[PDB]
Amino acid sequence: TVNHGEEGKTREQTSTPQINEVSIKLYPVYAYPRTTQEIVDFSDVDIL
Amino acid sequence: TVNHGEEGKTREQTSTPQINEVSIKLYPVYAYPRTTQEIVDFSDVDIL
Repeated sequence: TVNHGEEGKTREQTSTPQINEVSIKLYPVYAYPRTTQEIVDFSDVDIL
Repeated sequence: TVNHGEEGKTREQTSTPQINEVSIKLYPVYAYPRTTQEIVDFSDVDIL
C-alpha cells in the first residue's frame, strides 16, 4: 500500500509487499511396457 | 586575620584564609523545532 498523508500529519506504517512461493514438484511420467522377447527375436522390424 | 600582638602576650593562632569553590555547571540549552519536509522543499527562501 501507498499512503497519502498530509502536511504536518504523521505517517502510518504501510503494509510491506508479500512474496509467494510456487512449489513446482517433479514427478516421473514413466513408461514400463512389458514386451516379450518373442516379439523382439522373431520380428524383423526391430520392435525395440 | 592579623593580630596586633604585644610583647608579654603570646602569639595565638590566626584564622587562615578561606577558599571558595565556584561550581559553574554546564547545562544544555537546546532548540528542537519540528519543521515539515514539505516546508523545506516548498519554501522559496531557504527555510532551514
